[PDB]
Amino acid sequence: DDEIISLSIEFFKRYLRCPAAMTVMHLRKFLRSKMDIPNTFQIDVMYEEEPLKDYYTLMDIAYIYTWRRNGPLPLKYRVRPTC
Amino acid sequence: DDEIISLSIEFFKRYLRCPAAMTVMHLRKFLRSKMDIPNTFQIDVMYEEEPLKDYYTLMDIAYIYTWRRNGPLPLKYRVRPTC
Repeated sequence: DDEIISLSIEFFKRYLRCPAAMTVMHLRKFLRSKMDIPNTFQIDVMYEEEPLKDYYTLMDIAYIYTWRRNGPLPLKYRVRPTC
Repeated sequence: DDEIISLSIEFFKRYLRCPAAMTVMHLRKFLRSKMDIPNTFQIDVMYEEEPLKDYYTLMDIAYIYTWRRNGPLPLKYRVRPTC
């Protein structure tokens, strides 16, 4: 979609207006860069307590979690050591 | 003390033989370097669920938590965004 989605992102709060076509993979990469997070760690992007798959678009998230455009889509995130 | 303390460290498992005079501040710095953790984050070193003060020595920890030299001193650690 050619639509803009408003959302927030906090560590398991900054606000974002983004293209709804953007994916979890893109956000993780944005976080990776914003916070300077090394490859020594993994980033889970989550809606509530459940991580999201990397191919999910922000629409998919709104559709899956039946977000009613009441406020920004609340996303959370977290880092784990990788191996 | 001129004594060696055996311990483990895992994210909230690697093993360590260390001088008992070493501090939480030193461990945090070791972790910071080992995992390449940027100043964009803070590191809490913990015994169980409670963080430890940076001046604590590994003895202090053994004395405070009444470790009986049954196995290595189990330490945990965790990262939070700073600000």
